[PDB]
Amino acid sequence: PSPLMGGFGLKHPPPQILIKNTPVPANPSTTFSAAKFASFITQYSTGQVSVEIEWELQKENSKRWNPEIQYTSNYNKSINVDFTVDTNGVYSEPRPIGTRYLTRNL
Amino acid sequence: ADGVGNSSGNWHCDSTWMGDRVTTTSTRTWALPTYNNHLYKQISSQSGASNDNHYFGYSTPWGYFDFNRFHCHFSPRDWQRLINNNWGFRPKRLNFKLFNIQVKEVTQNDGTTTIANNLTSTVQVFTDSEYQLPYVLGSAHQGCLPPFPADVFMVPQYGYLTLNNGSQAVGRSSFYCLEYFPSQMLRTGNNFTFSYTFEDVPFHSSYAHSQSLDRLMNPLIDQYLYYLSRTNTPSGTTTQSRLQFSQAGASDIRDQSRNWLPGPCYRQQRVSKTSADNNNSEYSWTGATKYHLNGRDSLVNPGPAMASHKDDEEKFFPQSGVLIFGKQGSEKTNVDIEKVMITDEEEIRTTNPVATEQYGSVSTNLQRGNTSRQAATADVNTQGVLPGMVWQDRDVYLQGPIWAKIPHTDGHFHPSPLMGGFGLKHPPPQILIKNTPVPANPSTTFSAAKFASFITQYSTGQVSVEIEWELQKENSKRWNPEIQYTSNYNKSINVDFTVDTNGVYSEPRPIGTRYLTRNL
Amino acid sequence: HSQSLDRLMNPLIDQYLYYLSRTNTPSGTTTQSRLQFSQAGASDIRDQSRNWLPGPCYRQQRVSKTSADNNNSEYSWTGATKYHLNGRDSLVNPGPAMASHKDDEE
Repeated sequence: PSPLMGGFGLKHPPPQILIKNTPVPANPSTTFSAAKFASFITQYSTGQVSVEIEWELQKENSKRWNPEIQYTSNYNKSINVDFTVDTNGVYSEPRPIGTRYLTRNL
Repeated sequence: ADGVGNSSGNWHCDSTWMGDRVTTTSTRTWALPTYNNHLYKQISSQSGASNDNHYFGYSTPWGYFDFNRFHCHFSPRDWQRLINNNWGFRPKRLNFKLFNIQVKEVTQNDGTTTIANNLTSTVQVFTDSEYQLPYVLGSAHQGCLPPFPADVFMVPQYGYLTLNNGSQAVGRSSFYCLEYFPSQMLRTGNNFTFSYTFEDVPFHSSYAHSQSLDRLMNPLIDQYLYYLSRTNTPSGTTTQSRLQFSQAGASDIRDQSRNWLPGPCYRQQRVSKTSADNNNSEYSWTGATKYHLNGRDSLVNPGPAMASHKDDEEKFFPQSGVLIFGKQGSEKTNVDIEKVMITDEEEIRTTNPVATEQYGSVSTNLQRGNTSRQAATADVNTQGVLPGMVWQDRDVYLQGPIWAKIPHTDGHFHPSPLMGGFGLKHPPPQILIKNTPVPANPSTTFSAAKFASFITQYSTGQVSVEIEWELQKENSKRWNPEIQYTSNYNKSINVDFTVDTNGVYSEPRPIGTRYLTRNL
Repeated sequence: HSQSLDRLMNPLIDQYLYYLSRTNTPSGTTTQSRLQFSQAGASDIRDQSRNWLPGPCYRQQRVSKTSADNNNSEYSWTGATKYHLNGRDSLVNPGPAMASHKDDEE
């Protein structure tokens, strides 16, 4: 049960966190009406969210002699630096980065 | 308690099943306007009304919180879990909470409606735990907690009726000022709570009898008792009077001696769901079943618990003998039959007489031979309680009421509410809530006239009701499977007891509780 | 009691229960059978669904304190309310507790 899109299969994954604004009714009628409220004060919410994850690492213990392939930035000059913002302050991710750079014997 | 910006409560809407108990908790968002412009107004029936419709009373600026319906606490899945597995249930205790109270000030300048917070205004809340106010709960009134937890509801206005001689009052009529009660004042950040314990009440009969009251015998063995089976014998070419007696068995099972009688009856007119089958006349009142009190006729609705119909007559129902619930979007006046859902009380026909038929027959004269007088009988359209009588109460429904207050009277017989539910001498107290009037700008010169100008404002908040119910577990020993409530597997445009594409919650049909079976 | 058994409701709020209010509708220039249902409020307060019933009754003949208003006959026993026991009639006096008269009939 490893996900086909990639990742860790969890029988009990991190739970869904559901958030919504409590409806605030607008001005009601002075006469009682059994119809459910359909007029509300327009509102939204803003705030900060923090996620902290602890990860366990499996340290490489290779005994190969020659150097390995490593992910690296390209030294040549460029208009924009990779994984930074441009003159519009727009953050971009130039390429997908996997994890399989070190080598291990079968 | 929590000033401005600190929540005074949380959303608790759920149910916990633990053995012989189920605790249902519900939270709703309510809106409370200003009623009567902070005034108490004497109200009465309009001039020209009939004597039966005459009334006198008072309208108060207060509202009240009503949760006297099962849908306010049980989800449809909760109801199905309750009725398919339990032979009975009853309420045990409840907890009530008001929290997250916001007072909003409304202003209107040059055609613009502006709403702003009022952090210093209060709302007055008190519970009538001494039952000193007229108990208007238990009259099947609108304004309850909506069945769907996501719906926002308006708090109904409180009002009561007192003695009236026509549209006028009498000296015995009582007036009640709700500000003469101690109430708790709540700003934004204050919360209200109280706990109530239900008195001991019988378990609701959430079962249908698998035996009939007239079929309680052993069909294999004859009785040792005799009954008069014949009154004459062939004599010559004519007849001669001669009494004969037989022991009753299976072939003459109707003549068997019995120990019990069917419950009391108050006959109702029979109406058919097929329109053409009904009489082409206006008989909703002339043919109605009524009781006479102080010169005024009141409709008997639904009246004593009686079976809606006999075998293979499901299209027939008593004229005012069953609860009729409105479908979603149904109007108030003269809606068609397809706009309403008519309940059925056929599960109690084992012990209760059919509503539209007579209780039985009694003798009216004294038969005698040779002048001769033949024996005569009459239908018993109304039957009071007799010794040895057994009956079942009216069923409760998901949309139906839960309880009612037993009137404070010297005598009463079987104080189960006729609309269905639990009769309580001390029911859950009325919870009265109103916005504290905030005077507008006063005159710089003193005026003894009472204030008539106020700042327009309403309040909104959350209400929580938690009820603990005791369960009577089914202990049946029948072999074949039982009837259970179930959803229909076939495909449909909409799922039952859900929202539609407009997000409108609807309850497609009334659900009773009598699906399991128990022997008589 | 300062309340009547048929006036125990809230006159401001309609009931959610329905009652059969009409049994026919105008059809063409004649009438056609058609059942209709309404929710009871203050205007049709007599049709409201109720939980209780008035106490038991054993009807008595009505006599007036104004002599001329009474029938000119001897009806103290023929019109009397009686119970039959072992072949003898006994007067029911005062009998089950019932109101002497309705409004404005002292």
